[PDB]
Amino acid sequence: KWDYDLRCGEYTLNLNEKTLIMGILNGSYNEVDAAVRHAKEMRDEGAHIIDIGESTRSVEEEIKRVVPMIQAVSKEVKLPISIDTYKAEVAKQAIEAGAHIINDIWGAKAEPKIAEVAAHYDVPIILMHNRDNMNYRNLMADMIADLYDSIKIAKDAGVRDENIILDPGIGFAKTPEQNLEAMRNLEQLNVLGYPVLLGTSRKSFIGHVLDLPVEERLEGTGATVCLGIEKGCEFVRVHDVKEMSRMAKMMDAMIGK
Amino acid sequence: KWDYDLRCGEYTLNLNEKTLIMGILNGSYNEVDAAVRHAKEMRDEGAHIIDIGESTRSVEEEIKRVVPMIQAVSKEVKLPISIDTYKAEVAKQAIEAGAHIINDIWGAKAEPKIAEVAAHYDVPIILMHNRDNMNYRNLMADMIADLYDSIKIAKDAGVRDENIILDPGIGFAKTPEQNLEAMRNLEQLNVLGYPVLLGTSRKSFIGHVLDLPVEERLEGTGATVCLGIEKGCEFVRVHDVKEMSRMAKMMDAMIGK
Ligand SMILES: Nc1nnc(N)c2[nH]cnc12
Ligand SMILES: Nc1nnc(N)c2[nH]cnc12
Repeated sequence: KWDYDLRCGEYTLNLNEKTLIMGILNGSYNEVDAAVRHAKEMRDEGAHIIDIGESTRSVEEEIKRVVPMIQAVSKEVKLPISIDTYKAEVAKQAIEAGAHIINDIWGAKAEPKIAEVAAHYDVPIILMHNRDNMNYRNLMADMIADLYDSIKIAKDAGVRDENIILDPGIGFAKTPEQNLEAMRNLEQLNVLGYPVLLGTSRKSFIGHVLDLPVEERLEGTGATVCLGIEKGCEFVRVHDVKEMSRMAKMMDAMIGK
Repeated sequence: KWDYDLRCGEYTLNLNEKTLIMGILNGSYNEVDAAVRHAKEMRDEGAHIIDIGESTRSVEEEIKRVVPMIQAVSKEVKLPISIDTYKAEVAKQAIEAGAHIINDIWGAKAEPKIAEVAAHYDVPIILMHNRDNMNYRNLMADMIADLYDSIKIAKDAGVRDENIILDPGIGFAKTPEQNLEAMRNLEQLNVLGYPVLLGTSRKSFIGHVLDLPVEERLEGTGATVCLGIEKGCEFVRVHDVKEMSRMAKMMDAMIGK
């Protein structure tokens, strides 16, 4: 049991009742309208949070791209919005524009000032494992270490524990077998005592294992998400929200959550 | 590691390389032809064994229904065939007609003479947990006990250990929460030291949890099959073979098998 709640301005995410789903989102009128449509579609079929992200596969632009997105969806889909950036000034504008959770693929390493931004608005922050290189003495030990330096940065910045989520960053700075192997030892991040988000939606190593292009990776995302939840993580971040919402309630039922 | 092989007349199923998939099969010309088509389709998309079954949801008929089915598919799809009966004389005819594995939903309780039939042809037998009633002092303890009486019957009948597979019989003589709870403690059957088959394909308690009719239970079958494999079982028996074959290779990759 957690004994606290994920508070997010207007919204609250109890963390015991069920595994929380994060829907990935794919300033003119056409974009802001395919996005409100799509955010709506995700609220409709199980999502618990919308993640508005650059595709990762200039600063002034990110604001311009993303601020409009948030204004609309927050005003139109009543769910907490997470902003997927690693730039501070961007994140600044986004909560400022309406978004409630941060979500940083550089776990405060790339832009330390971001963490302060969190402390400041009291917004939960996701800290993802990542590194400019990828050679490890020992994978699991080494990523638990790294994550711990993120937390350190968060904390020295003023961020309360209760606002801290970790993510093993499956997909980044990782060989295909390395990804798999983190997958096998997900349980270990548990010992740091924070809620964990898993993010594995149609990543390349599913491709690698199954031999299958992005739009054929829905069953592999499946397997990751289950073996995820059964190693006890608190959110999954995914593209295919109808299907994952259902594998989640199933796992929940079975592992009894 | 197992140190033996599942030998099946002409075919051999190594049990370490991967989780083995069992495709469920759904004497005129039309039936024997929808069945060869469908058996073929399953060989094509991942199955490792075909299971030819009465739908369970007179003796002389079962032979007549099922003997033709086997003759054709064994002659046409080159894979080992399991016959899903609990009658002895039926099973008799089926291996006799060509089928290689037995598969008994009454774990030798309903018709003890069946076990002898196995000893006799040396065909691997699946023994499923089941009971004419369903009130337990203690579920897991009680089903491990029951299974143990099946094995006893098998052994006293001459059946070699290496031909013995167990199945927790999720779906039978079980309340919805009871099913779930067996699901959570699958690992326990492991201590009896035989290969386990899980059989949960679109069963009712997925319906119960997810609230969803048989043709909408593919993601829930998913969850069962993963949490299955991650609790270490050796086959899954399923309807939707494209999709499960893929969640299986994924799990395999991740748990490293
Ligand atoms: N691309 C991503 N952005 N934010 C996250 N939190 C992720 N986890 C796994 N992949 C990602
Ligand atoms: N209906 C079934 N027949 N044979 C099996 N082995 C099963 N396991 C779960 N359901 C079944």
